[PDB]
Amino acid sequence: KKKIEEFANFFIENKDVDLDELADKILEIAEETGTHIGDIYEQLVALAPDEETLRTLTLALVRLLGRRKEPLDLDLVRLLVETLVLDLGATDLAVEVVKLAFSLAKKKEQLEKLLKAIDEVIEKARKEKGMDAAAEKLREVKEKYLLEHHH
Repeated sequence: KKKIEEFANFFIENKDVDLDELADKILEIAEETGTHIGDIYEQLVALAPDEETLRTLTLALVRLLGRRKEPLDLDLVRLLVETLVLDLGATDLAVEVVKLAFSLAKKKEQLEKLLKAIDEVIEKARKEKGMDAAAEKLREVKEKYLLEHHH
């Protein structure tokens, strides 16, 4: 928790740091304390004081996820997809995360939880008024993966 708070204090003083340099900081805490990156992100979301902090932190997490420096964390993926779609209006980035998760989910158990995660975000998105377009985009990429698997 001490390193968690120190990172947040660093960000509020420098809000315009590079995402790559930011993502390195998250990875440093994850490897030093043996904590999964998803747990760090979940704690950091609760510590975000405004939308800008939540947005920049999520973007850094997405960049870190693309580095594949840790095994596929589906709980992190679900939180990233939920935040990007329902909180940041970044459904396009959520599609990238879902596509990245699809390419990394080699086991059936990992796959099954990823489809359930995609379905859950779709149901939540359709509960909001102006998120029908975002929900359709998530459905299409899930449908595209399932169709191409049998293709």
